[PDB]
Amino acid sequence: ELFHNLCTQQHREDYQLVMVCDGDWEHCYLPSAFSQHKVFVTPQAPLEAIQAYLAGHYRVPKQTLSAAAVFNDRLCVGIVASERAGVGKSLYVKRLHDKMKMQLNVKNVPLKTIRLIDPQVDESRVLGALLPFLDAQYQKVPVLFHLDVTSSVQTGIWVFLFKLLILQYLMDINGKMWLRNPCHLYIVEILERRTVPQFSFLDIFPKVTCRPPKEVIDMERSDTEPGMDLWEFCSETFQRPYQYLRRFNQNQDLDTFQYQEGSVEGTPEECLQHFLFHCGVINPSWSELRNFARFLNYQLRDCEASLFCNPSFIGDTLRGFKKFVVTFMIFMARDFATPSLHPFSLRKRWESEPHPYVFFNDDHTTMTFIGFHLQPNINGSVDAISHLTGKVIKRDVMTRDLYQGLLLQRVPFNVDFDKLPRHKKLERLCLTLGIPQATDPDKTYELTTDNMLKILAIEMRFRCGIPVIIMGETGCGKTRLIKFLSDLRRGGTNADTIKLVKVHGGTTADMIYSRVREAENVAFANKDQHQLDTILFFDEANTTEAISCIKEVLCDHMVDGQPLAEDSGLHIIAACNPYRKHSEEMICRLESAGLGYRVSMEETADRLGSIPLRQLVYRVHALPPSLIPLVWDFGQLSDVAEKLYIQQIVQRLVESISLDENGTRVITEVLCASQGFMRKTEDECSFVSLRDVERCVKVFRWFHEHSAMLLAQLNAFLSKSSERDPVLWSLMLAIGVCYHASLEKKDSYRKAIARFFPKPYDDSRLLLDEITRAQDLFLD
Ligand SMILES: Nc1ncnc2c1ncn2[C@@H]1O[C@H](COP(=O)(O)OP(=O)(O)OP(=O)(O)O)[C@@H](O)[C@H]1O
Ligand SMILES: [Mg+2]
Repeated sequence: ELFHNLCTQQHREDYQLVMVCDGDWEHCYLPSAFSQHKVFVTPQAPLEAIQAYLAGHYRVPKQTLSAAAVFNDRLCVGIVASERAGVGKSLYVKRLHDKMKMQLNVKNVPLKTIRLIDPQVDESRVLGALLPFLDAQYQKVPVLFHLDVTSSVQTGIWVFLFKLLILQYLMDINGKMWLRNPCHLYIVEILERRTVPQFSFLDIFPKVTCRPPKEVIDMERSDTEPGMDLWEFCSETFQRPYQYLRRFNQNQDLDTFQYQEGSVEGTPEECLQHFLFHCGVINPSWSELRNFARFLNYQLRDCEASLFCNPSFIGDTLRGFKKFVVTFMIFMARDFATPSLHPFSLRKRWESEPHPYVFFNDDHTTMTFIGFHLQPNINGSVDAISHLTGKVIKRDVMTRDLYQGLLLQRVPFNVDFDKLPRHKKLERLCLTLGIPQATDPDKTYELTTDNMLKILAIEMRFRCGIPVIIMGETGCGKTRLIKFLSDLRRGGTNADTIKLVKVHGGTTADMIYSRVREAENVAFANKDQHQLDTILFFDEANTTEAISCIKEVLCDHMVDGQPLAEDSGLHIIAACNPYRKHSEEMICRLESAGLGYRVSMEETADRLGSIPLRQLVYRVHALPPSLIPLVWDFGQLSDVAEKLYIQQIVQRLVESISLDENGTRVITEVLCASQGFMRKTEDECSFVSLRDVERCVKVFRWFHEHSAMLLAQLNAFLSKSSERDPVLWSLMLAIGVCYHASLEKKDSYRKAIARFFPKPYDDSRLLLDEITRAQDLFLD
């Protein structure tokens, strides 16, 4: 309407106007109105021409003091891209900032970092973050803007980059406006979202492609295809493992070798070759390789500080100790470095692999051996065997001379932590962790070898600096283990050494940032007062898209672009729920419930790509690909452990209400049978946890409390239509509420459960009868 009206009025009679539409949607209003005007010579340019055009426009003149000076050829815009995660995009921007601080002679060169976490790009948040810089001091001073477009972003990215980088502008509801100044550099950190034409939109831009180690060796210098950073290669993390490995592979004697601080040897290429050979991953990222290096460095450092490697002090009975240490630790790293996950490419199990751990205790005089035993063979060599089955885990980890020597040193080989007493377990565990006192915080937490190994894994990751991301079902033991460890390290002190955040779909980035900053203050306080490390724990973190913020906290070690303060003692753990899909029968039952769903699986926008989330047992969003190599399974809750927790709950009830042992037995057996049946019945129940047993016990307790009145009213009601144990009766009604009602195959459940009930109540019919009578009484 307005176009036609203006054309009727005194206007530009040579106006140049263009409209552009998506052919699939072209049937709509504005393309329809001008269909006659449809232009059939669609303008196009080859990618190289657009590249040269934008590169010319981005090029900052030499006279202009610009952050661009560091970038390729004074381009005030750059894209840093990777086909996968953790290959040096943020590192590249860091080094760019540093080089800018070196070159530009400026007292301060601001870095602004912006995280785009929302699936649909929020340009108003970007504008809000940039507006502080509208001040004039910045208009003639270099500033670097780093915009990280996390994996969480799915839509709005190309439009946003077009407007900001090309149109040089952003604008909001109120009317305040951002102008992209050429004196400032813009770098976009993005993962190449390859799925679409012969060229990706990002290619139009000055791009840096950061490459992984294997691509760095194979393909290779340039600033648009960086290799191994020299500060990292010259860092202790790479150099100690590199020097040790360099000697190891050549079969040199390490009996004398000791890494001298600040030393640097070899070349980036040889270091990468050795790391990739031993790493265990075929095409690792740089993060996986640093985690490998960081682990091997920490443990080799502790070995160097130990007495078994001190100036001899033991003669030569320990010849080959460092050779053994390097071999074993390269094997041990397999658990910490290697991924455990391989639309639903995200799954594996904990019991699938051994966890042979060796630790150097903070006393620098003892070692801890867990998860494996040493067995001598006829060939004079010593092998690593599974402590459970005795099967060989790794052959020739050491020679028999070193085994006998280490025995003479009282090193605790072949220890069976499952047969040890409680306090001996606590002593070994605390010594390994570096705790002086075996202050047992929970006698019901069973310190089995597996749980101790889990604790020690979390500990090593805390020590070296590998992020801790654990995957497990609800009630598999994560929160109790973390609590146990926090309490053990606390040692009775009155301190808040652990903060637990229960993450939900509504957990926003600002909530995570605030929680982390609060935990950081709390940790500074705790370390000052009590000298205790602090844990922050995110449970159900994948449940939110703000999980990308959690990635920043775990991997990037930052908070909304601001860095985390080391010297805090704050450790972060994240627990992610698993990625499972409901069975097809179960999805049928769900789609058939009532009038069915309001939206079909096709029309949904709530999905994990191909999968609607309602078809997932857990509403979980996709993991940032950087966290994928780090997630390790906590393990499934064993039948023995389930029964033990049920027994603990029923006994807690016994003390609360003074039941007998017969009722305890029956309640335990019926709760176990109920959980078993619901687990087997994958067509009606996909989710089973101990929270359901707590709920059923709560209901049982409620029925037991009221049982006097309910049984009186029941006898009266039934007399109107002219004996019972309160415990078995309340159990039956609790079972009714928790399991029997939601079910469709109620009869099979009652048949299974009845067998555990004492006579004469061991009948499915009596069970249904009592449930019916109680329902009637409640209607009456
Ligand atoms: N030469 C190297 N190149 C890249 N990363 C390296 C190198 N040497 C060590 N690293 C480690 O790899 C990690 C790379 O993290 P970085 O912030 O670059 O990841 P990223 O490129 O942001 O990936 P994503 O955005 O997917 O997390 C750093 O923590 C760094 O310590
Ligand atoms: Mg990054």
